[PDB]
Formats: sequence, structure tokens, C-alpha cells
Amino acid sequence: VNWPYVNTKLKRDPAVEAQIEKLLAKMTIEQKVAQMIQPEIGYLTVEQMRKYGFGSYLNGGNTAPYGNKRADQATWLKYADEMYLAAMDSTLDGIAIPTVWGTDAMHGHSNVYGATLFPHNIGLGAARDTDLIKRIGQATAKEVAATGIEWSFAPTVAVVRDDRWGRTYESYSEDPDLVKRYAGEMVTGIQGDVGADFLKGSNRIATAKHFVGDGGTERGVDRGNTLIDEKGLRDIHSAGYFSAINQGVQSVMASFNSWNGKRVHGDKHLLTDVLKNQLGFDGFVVSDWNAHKFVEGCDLEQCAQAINAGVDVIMVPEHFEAFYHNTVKQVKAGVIAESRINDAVRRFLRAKIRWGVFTKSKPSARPESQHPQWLGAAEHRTLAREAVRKSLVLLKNNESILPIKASSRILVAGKGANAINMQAGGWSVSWQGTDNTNSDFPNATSIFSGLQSQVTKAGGKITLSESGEYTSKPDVAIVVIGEEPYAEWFGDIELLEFQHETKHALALLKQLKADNIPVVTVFLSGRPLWVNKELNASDAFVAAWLPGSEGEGVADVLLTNKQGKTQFDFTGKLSFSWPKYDDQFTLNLNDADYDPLFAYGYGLTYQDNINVPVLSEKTSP
Ligand SMILES: [Ca+2]
Ligand code: NA
Repeated sequence: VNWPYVNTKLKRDPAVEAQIEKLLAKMTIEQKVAQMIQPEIGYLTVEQMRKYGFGSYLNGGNTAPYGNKRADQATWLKYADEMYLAAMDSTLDGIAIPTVWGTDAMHGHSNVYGATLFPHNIGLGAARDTDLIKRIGQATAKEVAATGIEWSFAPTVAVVRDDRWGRTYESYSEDPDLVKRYAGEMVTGIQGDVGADFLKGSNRIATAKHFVGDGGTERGVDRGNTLIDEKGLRDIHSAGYFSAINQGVQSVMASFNSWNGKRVHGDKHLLTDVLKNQLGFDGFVVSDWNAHKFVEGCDLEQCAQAINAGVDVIMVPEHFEAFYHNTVKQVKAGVIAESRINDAVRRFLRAKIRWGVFTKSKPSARPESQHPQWLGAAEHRTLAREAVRKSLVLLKNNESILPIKASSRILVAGKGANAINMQAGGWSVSWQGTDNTNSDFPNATSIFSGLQSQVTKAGGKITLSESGEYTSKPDVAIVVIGEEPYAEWFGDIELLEFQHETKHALALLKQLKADNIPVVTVFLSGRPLWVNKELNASDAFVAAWLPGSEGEGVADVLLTNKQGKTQFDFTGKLSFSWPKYDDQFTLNLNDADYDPLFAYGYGLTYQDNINVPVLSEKTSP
């Protein structure tokens, strides 16, 4: 199987390469290995950084620096300075190579309190807007820079084929063509375009995740087994990497899944022969969180096989010290070649040096560190609100009930009506999102709050009641319902029916319908789900995905302006096929037998006059 060479734009900088060779020539085995190890701040001390001079360290997201839950910019920058100076202290370890701080950036700088939260990828995919993606990358780079961090993990280029996976919402589309179109835009948004501005100023080092096939696991099991021939791995699951590598992405993260029974992190064919030799990726490979422990023969404290397979930087958040000493002994034992550690360090230094770790000042003194307002900037929330508007997909709008006159009397109901944690989903300040409350999102706007602001301005009347209680009978009920927030395997499911165990939202919808109140359903989810029953109980139904912090984007489209005219029409179109039956687990565009309820590319607008009939509510045995 032949893979195409896709590193066609980025040319090496001879000055940078000169510096790498001079450094390598004088470094000890110990110093080289230190560059390859990445501790996490929950476990790392400044003293350990001084002693070892690790090449990077991770903002894992579970705590702010110094243990704070929330921290001023000055506090982030103080922590960054301390680590930077400890690394530049050549005492103890014998060299002065600046370290860098890295962070995951799932939908903005989303581990961080106060960050703008953009819609998760599935909704961005619905938007079909490459320019939007690039601008989101640019905004994200600034918000990351505002915390003193040089390196962010984004884009996520999974191509998801089975929506049972709990990470489905992290994917732009089931369609590789769409992911390919997007991936390079996010990379250049973050890093800058190849050329004079490459990696300059507020631009960050980027990592494209995850290589490869994590969206193709059997039954959508998280970290499961991807059963597909190599041509399929190339043509379906690698499309995002073609454009990300072509745009010069500096880092690639290896994936937790297996391919035909073998863990990717231990697969030299994938991580070296395919990624580096055939595709031509010239940057560095980073592993995922303790992913090395799952490779055959490896454990938390040792994994020569992953290194030998082509991993260049090991994400070992807690066991880094023992991992360090073991790896050094393995190089000395000859079971990890010096040529291999040399190549790992070359690729990693290539990123740090070209970004400018030797030429820029300490973190707190850098120009991109002088703008605390970048974190959650008004301009970025305006961008996110645009993304929200464009992400919404109108599935049903019977008798053109939408858009609703802003001057009407409206009831807003449903568990998601005023719950920012549900609209944001997982990877939002916290991992699962379960414990988030509205106060964890300063300057965000709930869906109710957005509607209320516009209805009040238009002289209408609005009421919030999750359970649908009212005093004055409304002209219409907007009911906001959906999945609870989740991340990773917590979100893996076996059944496609929404709330199959309780049907709590359905009871609410039927209650309102029984009172002859017109119902507009706003559905929050990380994926299409089987919702025929809820659709039947709705006059209109909107797939809003996981819109993030800017909930007023929903009001912008659903409501008229004050004069009663349309302000924004729907523009979004499905990037994942919507199931007609509760057992349509792998429903994908181009499938031989393709029978979706609503196809890839479907999405109504106010210009349509289409009614959706009552649908079958039969479920499988
Ligand atoms: Ca699909
Ligand atoms: Na050092």
C-alpha cells in the first residue's frame, strides 16, 4: 500500500538546523533523553525541572498552577517564568535548553477558567466554513498565549464512523473530505501560514491528534480496535493528516486505539514507515496520556518499544522520573539506538527553536504575554457566536413555526434551558463537565439568557421553567433538552435511543403538546441520536450540537428581530448522517445501503416549506 508524500510546503530553515546539530553534538545521553520526557504540573516541581531540564511539561487541565482552581494571568506567567528559568539553569544537568509548556485545546483554551468556549467540532463541521475554522485557530492561539503557553493540541482530525463512540463530538464529520478541508485551516490558524509569519508572534506550536484510526474502532469503543485494511486507514482515517502535514503542523499525537489488534503507540509501521517515511512528516510525535503503558512489554515507568516505534516525546505525567532513568539505561544497554534518540531530539528541537525559544524573552516578558484580555476576549466571543449560528441544523420546521416573533409570549423549558454545562459539554473547564455550574463560565450566556435578552428588547414576555410550569399560557414553548456532558469512554453508548432508560424529556414534550402549545425543540448532543419519538412531539426541531459559551447564537437564528423580520437564517448542514432506526450504528455517506432519516448534507432553512410527517416509533427487540 502506497501512501502519498504530503509534506510539500514547509522547507527546513538552515539556521535552525545548524543550531540543532551544534546542540546535539555536545549533549549527553542524559540530556537528550530529558528532552523527550514530559511531566505534568500536578506532579512536577520546579526543583525537578532544575535537576533534569525536561524538554516540555504539560498543563493537564485538572489544576491551575500552584494548585489554584482559578488564577490571574500574573500567576500563570509567574509559574511559566519559574519553569523557564529552572530549565535555563545549567546547574545540576549541565545545559541550558529552554523548556515549553503544552496544553490540550479541544474547543478553545478549554481547560482554563475564563476561556472562550467555541462549539465542539461536530457543529463546526455542520457550519461548512473553512475561513471560520482558521479564525477560530487564530483566536485560540491568542487565548493560549495569554496563559504563557507555547504549545497547544489542535486540531482533532478523527473521522468518526460509529456514533456510539464517546468522542464523536470531537470530530468535524463522518466524511474524510470535510475533515481534509478543515484540518489545514486550523493548523495555519494556530501556527500561521507557511512563510514569513510561520510560528511568529502570538502563533503557537500545534499538535494534530490523533494518528490514527481512533474514529474507526469496532462498535465505537473508546481506545478500541480498528478493523480495516491499510487502504481504508489511508483513504478514510488519514485525510485530516494530509492537509495538516502539508500545512506544516509541528507535532502529531499518536492514538490510544489498536489497528487490527496492535496498539498504534507500539507500531513502527504506522509511526515511522507511514507517518515519517511515506507521508514525509518532518515534525515530532508526542504520545497520549500514559498511552505507553498499554504497549506489549511496557509499563508506566518504561517503554522502549514506543520510542523505537517512532514516538519522540513521551507524555508521562506522573511517572516521569523513573521513566527518565529507565530510558537512559536502555539507551546505554543498546536497546534504544542513539540514532533514534538523536532523531527524536532533532524533530522536537526543530519545533522549539523555529518557534523561538532561544530568541524570545522569558514568558512574562514576551509581547504575546502583555494582553490578558485575549483570554475570553469580546472579539472572540463574537466569533464564537457566529460559529454557533452557523452550526445549527434545522431538522424539522412544520408550518414554519420558526422563526418566532420576538414580541411573543414564550416559555423556555427543559433541563438544558439555563444550563451552560450542558451546552458546553465535556472538556470545558473540567473533564466530564458533570460538576460545572453556570458560575464556572464567567461571561458565557445560557440559551435562556440569550432568548430573554432579545425578547425583552422586542417587548415580548418570557418565562423560564425547566419542568414546563406556567402561569400565562405561552404562544410557543422552546424546549432545550439533550445529552449530559461527557468525555472519552464515559460517553460510549450501546443504544442509539435518546434517554432510552427514562424518556424524561419526551414526557415534558408530550405534556406541552397535550396542552396544545406549539413546541420548538433545541437538542444539545455530541452526535445524532435516534429521536423519532421526540421529533413527533415537536413542531420544530433543531440540532444545536454542543455550542459552547455563546448561547445567544441560538436566539439570533430562532427569533425574529424587533420588527418581526428574520435576522439570521439557518445555514448549517449535517456533517454526520441522522439515523431512522435505533440500530443504524454505522450509517455513513457513500454506504452501499444508505437509508438515513436525514442525509449527510441535509438542513432546512426558512426559505423551505417542507413538513416532516409523523415517524415510526418502533424500536428493535
Ligand atoms: Ca455516520
Ligand atoms: Na537545563
